[PDB]
Amino acid sequence: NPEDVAEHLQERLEKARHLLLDAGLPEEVVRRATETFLQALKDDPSDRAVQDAVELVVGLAEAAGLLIDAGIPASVVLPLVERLLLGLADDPSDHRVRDLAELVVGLAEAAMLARAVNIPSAVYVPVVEKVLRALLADPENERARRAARRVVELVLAAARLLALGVPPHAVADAVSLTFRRMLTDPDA
Amino acid sequence: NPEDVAEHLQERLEKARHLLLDAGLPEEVVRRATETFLQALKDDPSDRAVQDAVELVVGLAEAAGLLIDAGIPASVVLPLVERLLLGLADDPSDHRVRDLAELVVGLAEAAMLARAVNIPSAVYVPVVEKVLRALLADPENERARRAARRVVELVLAAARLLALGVPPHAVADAVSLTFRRMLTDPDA
Amino acid sequence: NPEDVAEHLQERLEKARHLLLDAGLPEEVVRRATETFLQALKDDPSDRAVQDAVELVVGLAEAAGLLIDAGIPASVVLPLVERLLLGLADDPSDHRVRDLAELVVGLAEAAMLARAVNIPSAVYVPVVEKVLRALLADPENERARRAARRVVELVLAAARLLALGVPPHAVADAVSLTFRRMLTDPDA
Amino acid sequence: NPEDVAEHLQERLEKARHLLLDAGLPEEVVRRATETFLQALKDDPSDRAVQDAVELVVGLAEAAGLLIDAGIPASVVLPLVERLLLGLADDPSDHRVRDLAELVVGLAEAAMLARAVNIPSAVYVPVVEKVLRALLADPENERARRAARRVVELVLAAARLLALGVPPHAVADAVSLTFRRMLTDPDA
Amino acid sequence: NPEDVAEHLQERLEKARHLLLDAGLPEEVVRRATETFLQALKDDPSDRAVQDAVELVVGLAEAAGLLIDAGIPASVVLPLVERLLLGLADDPSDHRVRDLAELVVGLAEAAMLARAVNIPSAVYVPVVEKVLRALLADPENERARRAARRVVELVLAAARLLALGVPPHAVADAVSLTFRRMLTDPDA
Amino acid sequence: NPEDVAEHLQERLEKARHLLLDAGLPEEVVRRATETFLQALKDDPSDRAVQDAVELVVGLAEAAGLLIDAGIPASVVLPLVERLLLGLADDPSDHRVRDLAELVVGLAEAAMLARAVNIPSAVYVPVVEKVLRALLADPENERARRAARRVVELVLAAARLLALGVPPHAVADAVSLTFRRMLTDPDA
Ligand SMILES: [Zn+2]
Ligand SMILES: [Zn+2]
Ligand SMILES: [Zn+2]
Ligand SMILES: [Zn+2]
Ligand SMILES: [Zn+2]
Ligand SMILES: [Zn+2]
Ligand SMILES: [Zn+2]
Ligand SMILES: [Zn+2]
Ligand SMILES: [Zn+2]
Ligand SMILES: [Zn+2]
Ligand SMILES: [Zn+2]
Ligand SMILES: [Zn+2]
Repeated sequence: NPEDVAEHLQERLEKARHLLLDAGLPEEVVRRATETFLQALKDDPSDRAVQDAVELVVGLAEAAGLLIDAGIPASVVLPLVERLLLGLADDPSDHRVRDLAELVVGLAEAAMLARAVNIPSAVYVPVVEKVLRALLADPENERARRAARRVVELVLAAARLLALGVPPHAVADAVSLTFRRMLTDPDA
Repeated sequence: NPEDVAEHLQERLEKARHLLLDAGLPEEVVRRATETFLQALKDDPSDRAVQDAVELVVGLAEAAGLLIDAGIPASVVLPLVERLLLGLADDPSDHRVRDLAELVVGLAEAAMLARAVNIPSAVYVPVVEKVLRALLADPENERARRAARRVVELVLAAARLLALGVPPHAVADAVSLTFRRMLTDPDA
Repeated sequence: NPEDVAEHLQERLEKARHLLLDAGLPEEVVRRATETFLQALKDDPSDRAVQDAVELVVGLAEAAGLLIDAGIPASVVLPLVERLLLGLADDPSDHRVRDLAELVVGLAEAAMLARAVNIPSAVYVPVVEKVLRALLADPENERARRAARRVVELVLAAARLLALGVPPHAVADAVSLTFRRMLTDPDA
Repeated sequence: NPEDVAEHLQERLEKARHLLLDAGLPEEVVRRATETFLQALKDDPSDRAVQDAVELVVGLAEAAGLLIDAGIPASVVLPLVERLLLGLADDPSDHRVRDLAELVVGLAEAAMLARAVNIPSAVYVPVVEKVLRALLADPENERARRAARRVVELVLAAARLLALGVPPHAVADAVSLTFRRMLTDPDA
Repeated sequence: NPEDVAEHLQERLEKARHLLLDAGLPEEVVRRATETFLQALKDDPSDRAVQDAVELVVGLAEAAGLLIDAGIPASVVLPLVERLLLGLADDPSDHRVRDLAELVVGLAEAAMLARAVNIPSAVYVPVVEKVLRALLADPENERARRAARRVVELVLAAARLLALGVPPHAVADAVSLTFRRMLTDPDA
Repeated sequence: NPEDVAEHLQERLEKARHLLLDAGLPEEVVRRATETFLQALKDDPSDRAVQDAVELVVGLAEAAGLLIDAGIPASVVLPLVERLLLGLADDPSDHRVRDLAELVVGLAEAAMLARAVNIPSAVYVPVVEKVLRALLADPENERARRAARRVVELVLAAARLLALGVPPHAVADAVSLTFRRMLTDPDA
């Protein structure tokens, strides 16, 4: 129910504020964004756009911590998460900002799944770092968005290869070669 | 349960709309097809044909994005996906249309798996482009369907070679040679 | 778990029925065999012989399509698959019938892998055609079974040569010479 | 309601005292912490920090038992839980102590979920043992906290792989390889 | 209120006597235990130990019926419940006896919840049978108590995996694998 | 993981039993060896010697079939495989028996690769027949072991010549001459 989802999203928003504060974001930005989203939920709980924006905010709060723990420096994750949070707070129905937020959440999920499929950190951390740096440079750059989507597709293809019956070692070797090639060649 | 599957398919159908809207398809066609399928699910949730058609529609929605990201131009993917969507909307139990939709989804999956196997893009993108152009020319052409099925079988054979113990580099070399020959000669 | 494997096998059996109908088998034979196997699974899910027979049936359903797409005429594949399906349906624990079914599945897998190894179709399709014709002539002929097993071993030896470090072109040339000689001389 | 939550937390605190006594902690420490927290709840039921501290105390009481049952020796779990209990009792609003308690509760949950995922005990018990030993050595060590968070993320990624459609056996194999590498190298 | 709890426990004790008589326990033992507990409640209603013992007795009365219906033979449940009832009647404040009674009640609840999460009976009934046989052999055996606690934790981890978003089929498959391994290997 | 390897080796041992029964070995010997090895795996899964012996047994099970298909009579292969199986079953850590089993598996692999290299059967079958007859005569004869190792090295040198760039026909001619010389003179 829209009111029930609103209450659950307020709880998850408090948790997201805690996670963002622990990650390293400034207190003022987190406070402003969380207050704006909480007020938006309180005034119109039935609003779908606010609910989707809050879901994306919680996803980003988790993703920032996952990406910082993975190895990507906090000098490229924190500014990107700050800009995404501000953009979501301003216009909760700005399509490009939501697309970028889901791109970052998918990148964090792919980075956490590449470890599970036993891909070394030294081959996949550089690629995610490059993609995040390119996204931080110009948010509207289509090539960086394509690269992020291709990294997610590579991790999903590794999962599909595992499902097909290939031993985990062969899958890890092949996808590590693919990541090494993607480090230099864009269309690889 | 048929009603539970209907609800899950409604959610996946909404997600498939966005992705189709994101890909570049016209808004009117996507709206028409999605509304028709949602109404079909709502009236008769237990209908198996509608459920299979919705599954194929979601698969095509993901496949269009994967194929466009791979490198195949949107001038050959979008018309084909539009035709398949319209055919599925009209008759959700037209066997040839479902076969073609499954062929396109399998081609997208094969193109995504060829990257994980570390096959260069310049040798497999032309082959998928040619196959999709032949399919767009005449949907009932048996040679194009056979070529698509053979591409999928080649990717699966590369996976089987990886499982047999061949190093990934040798597998990539052999399958790249096979793709190069398939570019020129049909039965290659 | 035997019941879980049984349920998965019913799903794969429906898929196998679809594939066999697509291949060109008569509807009546496919319906009879599939209903018999489904009933056998439902009555005694824990039965190992029924599960093995259903696995062989799914393998044969895939193998028929692979062999028809490869180039072998449907006048030698469809009768053989029909006879194997009927034999499996009658006695799911007839050792010779299961051996022949695994021989056909292995022949299809070898034909699929010879393309990845980059062996031309014109050298390996005639040999598989001859082996399948000999098998269709007399199922109990030991020479035809030996020839099928030797074709599978030749493709596996090509994979082993690829693994040893021989370049793919040299492997293709040597195994093509071997296939050319196997066309004429039996112990080649 | 704050008073209702206070009553429920008093009941759970009695249960947690029983669990801690059964685990092997000294009677005096458990008694001291429990009476301090009960008095804090009684004087100011509406206090949020006391409620969060009591929730963490109950979580730790269950976590100690789960970790001891899993195989981790009581010589590394009991001192850590004792220190965490004393720290929570002293300052119920010390951010680092709550973070460490949440890390230990998450480690216990990950250890209990790795068994359900069907991960062998000999590959994950050593890693949790090493992480807990590092945490007991220096509580403020960031590397140990990062390692605990990475173990939790690995278990969650295994769950995500199960949700994607990979068979449980392949998931177990891949995540077991990841655990084996994490045993030796820190960023694995 | 202690007197109100005493009255409610007298009613539940009559119900528990009915359930124990239905299960198959001898009339004399049930009569003796119920009369002793009823007299203890009547003389000192405010006594906490008697109330806890009566609660455990009602739990055991339900647990015996649940375990017998589950499939575990009455030759291993009835002697264990008889010994537990006699021990509770003799000293209602014997810590080990209450711990064993709670272990049996938790085992019954785990066996009841394993069916809800769709785990086949043939994989979990043998494990509970083995645990109960080991407990009947030597009540003070720590390995059997650890095994019972681990079975309860496995069912709770299955519930947590359901809560995380894994489909019920994958959860059932993974926990069934875990149960099959627990059948042989004690630390599985 | 040792338990995972034990389970995989149990499955491969069942497959090896099937292959050995198909080859022509007596049922009693195959059953005895297989049950002994299965029990050894079950009691101590972590044992390395048992795992190596099971791997050698599977290799021998495949090698017997390959050698019989190649043309070598079953009167010299089946007794040798029987003796090797019994020796491995008795002491799974007897160095000489493992060396002889590895020699036979290598001879089968060399005979399989000599066909791919396109060496006629009439020049290499007699040499393998003579080597296997000498090995069956006296297992500890060093000359027969040296001859088997030299056959394997000749096939590997043919593969190396193919890798160097020599045309396959010249390689086949040179190695056929070498095999003809080896037929008569021992150090040829
Ligand atoms: Zn709610
Ligand atoms: Zn549902
Ligand atoms: Zn979008
Ligand atoms: Zn299942
Ligand atoms: Zn079809
Ligand atoms: Zn209440
Ligand atoms: Zn914190
Ligand atoms: Zn009352
Ligand atoms: Zn009754
Ligand atoms: Zn206790
Ligand atoms: Zn495994
Ligand atoms: Zn057989």
